[PDB]
Amino acid sequence: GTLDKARCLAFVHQLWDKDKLKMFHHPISAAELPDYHKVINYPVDLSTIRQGIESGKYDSDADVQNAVAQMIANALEYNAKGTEWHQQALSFRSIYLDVARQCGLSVDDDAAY
Amino acid sequence: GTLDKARCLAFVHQLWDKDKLKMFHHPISAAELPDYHKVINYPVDLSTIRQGIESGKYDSDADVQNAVAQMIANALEYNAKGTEWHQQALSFRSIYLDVARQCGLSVDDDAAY
Ligand SMILES: CCOC(=O)Nc1cc(-c2ccc(C)c(NS(C)(=O)=O)c2)nn2c(C)nnc12
Repeated sequence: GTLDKARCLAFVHQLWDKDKLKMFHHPISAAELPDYHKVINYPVDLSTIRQGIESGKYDSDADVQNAVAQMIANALEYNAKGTEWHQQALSFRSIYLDVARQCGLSVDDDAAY
Repeated sequence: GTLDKARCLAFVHQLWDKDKLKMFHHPISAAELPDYHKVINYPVDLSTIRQGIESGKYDSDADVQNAVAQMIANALEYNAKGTEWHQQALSFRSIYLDVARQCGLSVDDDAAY
């Protein structure tokens, strides 16, 4: 796999604009949610993903997609059913692979979160 | 957030016995599949997960379910659609939470792979 930085930044950018709560824009601090570190082993956010793309940290487009999946899974695990954070996370899970496709990324439909 | 070792081990054992191809029993070695580590960043197998439960490496029942999910995702990514290995992994993705429930574990259906 190759890292297509333009295609990967387009994908993050589309997700950033669809994030109406701005809940995925920045890393979660203990200051914000004191118990978050206790629940979530692999925190990740769209600013951190953009930096990972721009720096070449991700080896492939697939790794960027897996980072977005992880970010969405985190919010579904942490947040109770019915809260706006849980509901936007569910919406993201529903659309993120379509957004990836719409940016020209290859999606493994059977394997994808 | 408590690791329920008996129920997690029971869960791993049920998956072991349902693994007819034995494709999840042991770590994949480069000596058999030299490209495996190139494709798959997060290798995990039922023997490794059993050891992680036994040692208390996993912090929670959720972490054990996520390790099993990653094992299944690995097989769906690595094995081409149409192969018996890809097809068993499709089956496992569709039943692993059902098996977890049969072993008395709680599942997060919205979050789960
Ligand atoms: C019961 C409390 O639950 C939570 O507040 N959960 C979460 C909240 C945020 C979050 C961050 C930053 C902002 C600006 C906001 N926007 S707001 C306060 O208007 O909704 C939200 N992110 N987040 C992520 C990721 N995962 N869970 C959460």
